[PDB]
Amino acid sequence: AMFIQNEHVGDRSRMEDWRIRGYDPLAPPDLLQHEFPLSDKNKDIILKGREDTCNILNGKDDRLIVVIGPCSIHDPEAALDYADRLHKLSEKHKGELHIVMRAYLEKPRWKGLINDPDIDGSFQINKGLRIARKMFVQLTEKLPIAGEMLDTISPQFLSDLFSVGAIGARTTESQLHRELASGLSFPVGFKNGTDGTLGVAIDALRAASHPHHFLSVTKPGIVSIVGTEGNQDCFVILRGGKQGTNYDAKSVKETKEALAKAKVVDPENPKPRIMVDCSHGNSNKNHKNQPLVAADVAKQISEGEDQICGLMIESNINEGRQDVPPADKGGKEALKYGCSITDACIGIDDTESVLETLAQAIKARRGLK
Amino acid sequence: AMFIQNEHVGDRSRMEDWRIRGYDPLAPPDLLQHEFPLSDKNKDIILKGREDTCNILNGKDDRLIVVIGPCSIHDPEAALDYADRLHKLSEKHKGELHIVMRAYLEKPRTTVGWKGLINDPDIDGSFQINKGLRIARKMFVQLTEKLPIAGEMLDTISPQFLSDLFSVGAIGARTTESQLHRELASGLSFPVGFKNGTDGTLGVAIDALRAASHPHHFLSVTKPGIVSIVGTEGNQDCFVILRGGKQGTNYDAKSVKETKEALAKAKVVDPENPKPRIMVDCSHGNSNKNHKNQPLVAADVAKQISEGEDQICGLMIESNINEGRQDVPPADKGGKEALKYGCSITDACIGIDDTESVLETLAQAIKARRGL
Amino acid sequence: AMFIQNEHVGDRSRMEDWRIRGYDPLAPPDLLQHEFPLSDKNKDIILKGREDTCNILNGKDDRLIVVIGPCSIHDPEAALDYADRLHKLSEKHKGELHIVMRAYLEKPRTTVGWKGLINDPDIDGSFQINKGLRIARKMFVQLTEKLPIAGEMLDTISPQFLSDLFSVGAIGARTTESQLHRELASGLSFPVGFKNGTDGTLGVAIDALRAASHPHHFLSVTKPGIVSIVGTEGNQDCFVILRGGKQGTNYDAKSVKETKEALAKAKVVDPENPKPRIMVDCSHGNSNKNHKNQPLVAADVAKQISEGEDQICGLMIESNINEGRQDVPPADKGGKEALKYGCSITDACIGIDDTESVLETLAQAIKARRGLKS
Amino acid sequence: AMFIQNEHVGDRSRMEDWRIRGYDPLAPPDLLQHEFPLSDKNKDIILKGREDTCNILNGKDDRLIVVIGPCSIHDPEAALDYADRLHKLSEKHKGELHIVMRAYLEKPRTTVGWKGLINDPDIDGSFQINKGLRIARKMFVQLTEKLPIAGEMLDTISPQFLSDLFSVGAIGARTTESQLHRELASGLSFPVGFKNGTDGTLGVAIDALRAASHPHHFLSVTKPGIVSIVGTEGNQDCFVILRGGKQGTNYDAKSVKETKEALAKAKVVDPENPKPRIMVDCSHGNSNKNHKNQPLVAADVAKQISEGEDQICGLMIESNINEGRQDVPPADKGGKEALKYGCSITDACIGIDDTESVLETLAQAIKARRGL
Repeated sequence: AMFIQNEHVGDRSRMEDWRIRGYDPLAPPDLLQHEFPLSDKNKDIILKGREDTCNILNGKDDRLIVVIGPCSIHDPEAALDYADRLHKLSEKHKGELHIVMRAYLEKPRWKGLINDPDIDGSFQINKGLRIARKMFVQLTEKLPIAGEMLDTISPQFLSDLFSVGAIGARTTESQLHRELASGLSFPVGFKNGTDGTLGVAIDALRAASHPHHFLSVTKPGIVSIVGTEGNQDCFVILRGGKQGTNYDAKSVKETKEALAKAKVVDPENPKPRIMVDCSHGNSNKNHKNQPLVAADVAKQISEGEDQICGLMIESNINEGRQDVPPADKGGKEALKYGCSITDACIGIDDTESVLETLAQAIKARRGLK
Repeated sequence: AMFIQNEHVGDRSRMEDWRIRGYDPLAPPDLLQHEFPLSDKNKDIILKGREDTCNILNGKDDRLIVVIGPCSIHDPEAALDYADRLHKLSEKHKGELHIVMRAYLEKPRTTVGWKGLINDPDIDGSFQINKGLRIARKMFVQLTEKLPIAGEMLDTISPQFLSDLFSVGAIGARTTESQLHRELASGLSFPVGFKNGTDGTLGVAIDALRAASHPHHFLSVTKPGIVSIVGTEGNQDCFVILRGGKQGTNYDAKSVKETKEALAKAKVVDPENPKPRIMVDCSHGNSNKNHKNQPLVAADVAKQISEGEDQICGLMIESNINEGRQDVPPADKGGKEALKYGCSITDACIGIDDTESVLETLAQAIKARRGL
Repeated sequence: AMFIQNEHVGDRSRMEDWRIRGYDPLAPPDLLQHEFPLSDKNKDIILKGREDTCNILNGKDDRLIVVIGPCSIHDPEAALDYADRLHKLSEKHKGELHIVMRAYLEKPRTTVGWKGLINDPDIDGSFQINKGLRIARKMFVQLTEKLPIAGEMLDTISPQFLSDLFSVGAIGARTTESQLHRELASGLSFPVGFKNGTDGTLGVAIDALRAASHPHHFLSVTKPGIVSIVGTEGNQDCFVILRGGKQGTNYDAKSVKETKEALAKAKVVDPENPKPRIMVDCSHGNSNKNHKNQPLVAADVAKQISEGEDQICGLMIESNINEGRQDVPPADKGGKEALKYGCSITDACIGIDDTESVLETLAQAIKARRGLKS
Repeated sequence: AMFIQNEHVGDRSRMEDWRIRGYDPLAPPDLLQHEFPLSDKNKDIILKGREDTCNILNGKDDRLIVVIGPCSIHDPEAALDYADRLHKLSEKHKGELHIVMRAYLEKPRTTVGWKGLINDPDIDGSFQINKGLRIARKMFVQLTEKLPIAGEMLDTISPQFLSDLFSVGAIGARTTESQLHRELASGLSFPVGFKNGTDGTLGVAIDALRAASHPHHFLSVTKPGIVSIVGTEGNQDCFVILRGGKQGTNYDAKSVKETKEALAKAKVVDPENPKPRIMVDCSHGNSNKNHKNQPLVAADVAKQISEGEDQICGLMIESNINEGRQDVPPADKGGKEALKYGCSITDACIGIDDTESVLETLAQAIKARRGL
C-alpha cells in the first residue's frame, strides 16, 4: 500500500510505531513553489486583496468584505468557471463590495481536495498539494481568494496565495492555530465556539496579536523554532452554534460590547471586526436560509451598523448538495457539475441577488450620512 | 534576537514572511532519542504500564487506573523524589490500583505565566526549547526506571520527542475538537483520554473517540525532523475524561449514569458487555479550583465503585510532596531559587498525607466491589 | 536568477556565504523513487546483472564482462534505440559475454563544456539539475527493462537517486584517491571498479580496492534528503580498471602480467586460487583518444584470453549508434536541435558496425580459451 | 551497534541497502553553529585573517603567510596552549609575517590508524562524529579568539560545520583532482590552496585553480542539513602548494622558477606584474618525512626571499610544543591518558624552540628583501 511500510505494524511489543502503517514522501514547500511560481498578476491581485481587506478592517474603506464561494472545492474546473462568474459580479459591485472567493479544500469531520483529490479513498496528498497549488495560481489570476487553516503544515505550501484566512471553529481554542495566525501575512478570522460562546474567539484574537515562539515546519520541510510578530489584523466570525443563531442585531450588539470590554475595539473610534457567516449554524444547515441571513445583516448595515466588516456565504454554480455515488454506480464521474459534495450551497442566481442586496445596503448606509 | 533573522520582517510588500521574526534550530527527535535512550528497564516498565492500562480499559482487570502526580513539574529533582514515594505506594496497592505517575510539563494558560518545563526550563520567562526538551526527556527516562508515567499532548510536534516514554496520555481540553490531535491519537502506542466539553457535554469527547479509532493519512513531522505523509492504524484504546464544566461538577453518580448512557447511544460501549471507559478528573472543574476538595471527589467515586460501579476505569489527581501552590518569587526576592521544595507553581495539589489516604480509600473500594 | 537568491552575494564582510549565489530546491531521493519505481522486470534484470557480474568476478563463470555503450548519454531517445540493438547482440553472445550497457551521464570537464545529462539536460548551458535527475531516472528504468546497466560515480549525492538501477559501477580516475568515493564503494549493492591513476600508477587503485572492502562510518546524504552518519559493511566485489595514463597504454600482456603480480603482492587476489579482477578500458588513455584504435585494443585483449589469460574479467568500450563525435552547434546556427542523431558529443565512439565485430572477436576468444582444455 | 539498524543487512536479494549497517543521527550545521556561536572577537580575528591573506596573495602586502601548527590536533587543551605561544610570536613578527595557525583535525590514511578529532575524539577507535564535531567547533571558536586559523578540506559536508572559522584553507592532496573539491573551493569565503600531484607535476593544481575560479552549480548539503542545489560565484583567491613528490623535493629555487613559468603559461599569474601564488610546504614530501629537515627547507625559502624572490606567498610548517611524535599506547598500557603532552600523534613536528628560530629567519629574510 504505502511507500515506506512499517514491517512491524501492530506489534505491541514495540515502543512507538506499531500504530503507524508507514510513510509517503512529500515535496518540500520550496519545491512545490518553484514548480508553480507566482506571476506579477498573481502578486498584484493577492497584494491588492490583502490591502483591501485591511483597509476595511481598519475603517479606512466603507465597503463590505464578502467571502463567498463553494463549501469545498472538489472540482478545479468547476471552481475556475465559478471564479469567472464571480469575477464579473465583482467588477459590478467593486464600489460597495470587496469580493474574495472562498477557496476551501476540506470539510472537517471525504477529507477534501488536498487529502484525497481523486475522491476515492486513495490518499494522494502529494498530488493533492500539486492540484491545489496550480488551481490557486489560476484562481488568483482572476480574483483574491480566502482559505481555512485547518492544519499547520499545509500553509507552508499555499500561504503566499491567500488574501484572508479563517480558523475553523473546532480549532479556535487551539494554541497551534493562534500561533499560526500570529505569523501569517494576511488577516485571519476566528469563529465563535461550536457551543456559541464568543469568549474563545476574542481570546484567539488577542493571542494572535502577540509574538510567539513555537515549533513549526519551515519551507525546506524541516521542523524548527519560529518567531512570529503578532497579527493585529484579525477579526471574529459569528457562525451560530448550540445556543442558536447569532446574526441578529441583538447578537451583533452583544458582540460589539464584548469587543469593547476586551479592549479590542475603541468604542469612540471603532474598527469593524465582526464577520457574519450566513451558513453553518446561522442557516440551520439549510442553504435556502443563507439569503435570509444576508438580508438581515444588510438591513442592519442599511440602518447604520458600522462594525460588521463582512459576510461569509457558501455558494456554488448549482444550488444544494449531493453524495458521491459508489464506483459501482458511476463513481466521482457521475457527480453533477458545479454542485457541492459537502455542505449545500446557494446557486448562482441567489448569489447575484445576495450580492445586489449587500451593495444596496452599503449605498443605503452612505445615504444615512 | 534569533539565530536566523528575517531581515525583511514587517515589509508588507512581500508575499509571505513579513510576520516571521526568524528561526532557531531544533535538534531532531532522532538526535535527542539517541542521546537519551531507553534501557531495558525503561522498556519493561513502560510496556507493562501500557499492558496494564489496556487490560483495565478492556475489562480484563478489575483494578483502578490512578493517574496521580503534580499539576506541572517545574523541578525534576522533586519529581524524582515524588516518584520514589509514589512507587512505594504503588507496591502497597498493586493488588487494587494500577498507579501511573502524572508527568505533565505545562499548564495551558490563555493568560500570562510560566510556559512550562519545555518552553522555559529556567523558570525565568525565557524560551529555551532545545534545553527544555533535553531536560524533559532525561527526567522521563529517570522516572520510567521507577514506574510508568502519563503525559498530556498539547501540540503535535513535541510528542515525537517523548512519546516512547508514556504508558497513557491525554489531549488538552482546548484541542479535544481538533482534527490534528484526533489524528495524533490514532497513531500513538498507548491509550489516550479526551476531556468533556467546556459546557459539560460529552459530544466533543465522543466525537474524538470515534475519530481516533479510525486510520488516517496526514502531514506530520517524523523522527528525522522532516515532514512526511504518515498513515495510522486507528486507536481503539481511548476513553473519556469527566472534568466538569459550566453545568458544574460531573463526578457524581448521576453524571456518571448520563455518561454511561451517552457512550452506549453513541455505540462506543456496548451497555450489555461494557468496557470501562470513564475516567474522573478529581481536580480542575470537579474540585471548584480548591485542592482540599480532591479527596472528597475521590471518596465519592470510591463510594460508587464500592457499590458496584464498573464503568469508571480510573481517576486523575493533582498530587505533590507538599500541598497547595506558590508563585515564583520576583528575581528581586530570589527568583526560582527562593521556591519551596516539592510545592506546585501551577494548580494547587493535595499533599503526600492526603495522597496516602486517598489511595487507601480507592483500594478499599476495589476490595469492597469484589465482595459483592 | 536562482530560486533562493543570496541577497548578500559578494559582501566580503560576511562570515560564510558571500560566494554563494543561492539555492534551487531538490526533490529528495525518496520522492524521485516514488514517482519512478522499479517494476519486477527491472528488478529481475538488475539483480541478474549483479549476480552475473559477481559470478565472473569470483571465477565461477568463464564469461567476459563487457561494459559497452556511449561515452555519455545526451539523448535518451537514442540511448533506448542503442539499448535495443545491444540487447540483440547480448542474446547472440550470452553464451560467452555478459554484456552490460554503459549508461554514463557526463564526461568530467577539467576546463569547460557540457556538464552532462543530470547537470544540463537541455544542453544549453542552463542548469536544471532537478529536471536532469527526473530524466535520468526515467531513462534508466526504461533501459533496465531491456538489459543491465553500468554507471560512473562522479559525486556522492546523486547515487542516492539512482543506485538501485546499476548492476556494476566505476569510480572516475580523478577520484580513485578520494576517501569519499572509497567509502561510497563500501556501501553500494554492486561491484565497483577503480581506475588506475592519471599518472599510470596502479597503487591508488589497489589502495582503493582494499579501502572499499572494509566497513566505514562517514557523513552522507540519505534517502529522505537529510545528512546522517552511515555505517557500511564493506564491498569485497571490487576490481581494478586499466585505462592507460602518462606511462602510456597498459592493455598489453606485459602490463597485464605486472598488474596480476601487483594484485597478488598486495594480497588482493590469492595467487593459489586467483580470481579475475582486471578490467581493460579500450578507450581514453589506451586508445590515444582515437576511436578507431578501440577495436585494436580489444583484439589484443582477445588474443591474451584466447591464449589462456584468466585474470582479465572484462573490457570497457565506448560505443554509439554512429561513430566519432560532434560539437554542439551555436544556438545561432541551430543549437542542440541540429545535432546528428546517435553521435557522441563527448568522447568519440566506435559505430554499431565495429561493435558487432568487437563482440564477435571477444566471444571467439572465450570459445578459443575453452578449447585449451584438451 | 548503530542507532537505526538495517534489519536486512547482507540480504543480496534487495535492491539498494544490503551493504548499509545503519545510520546515526547528526546534529545539523545550524544547530551546532547555534550552540557555539562566533563572538565579535572571533569575527574580527577571522575577518582580519582573511583580509591579510588576500592582501598578500594580491601583492598589496609584502609580508609572508606562515601557516604553522600541529600536524593534527588530538588534544584541544594543548592546542590552546600552542595558540597562545604562537600568538606571542605573531605579535613579535607581525611586521614581516602574517601568521596563521594550522588547525588540522585528521591525517589522511589509506592505512589503519587514528581517524582524527572529528571521527574519533576519544582516540580509542570508536566513532563518535557528533561529539567530535562539537569538540572541534568549540576549540576553533576558542582558537580564533587568539589568532586566525587554517583548515584542510578533506570532505565536502563537514566544511558546513566549520567553514565560518577559517581564514585560509587547503584541499587534501588525494582530492586535488576531485570535481567535488573544486566546486567546494569556488563557494568558500577564504583563499584555498591546491597541492601539486603525487608525481610532482603542477597540472592537477593548475587545473584545480582555474576550475575553482569559475561559478558552479551542484548538489550540496546546506546549513539546515538537507540536500539542495547550490550556485557558487567562483574563487579567484586561490594558490598552489609545492609539497614534493616522486620527482623529489620541489622547494628549491629551480623548482620555484619552473612553477612560476607554469603559472604564467597557464595564464593564472600576470607574467609582467606577478601576484604571489606559490606556497611552500616545508614538511611531508619536501622534508623526506624527517622533521629536523623542516628548518632547512625554510632557510632555503628564506634565502630566496632575501635575494628578491617575490612569487612565494608563504610557507606551511608542522610545529608543536614538543618535537617529534608518539604512538597512542595500547589500552592495557594506558591508552590516550598515557600520552606525552604537546607531542604529535601523527606526523612528527618541530618543537617550540625550532619554531621560534624558523620564524626569526623568515622575518629577517623579509627585512632583507626590503633592503633591496
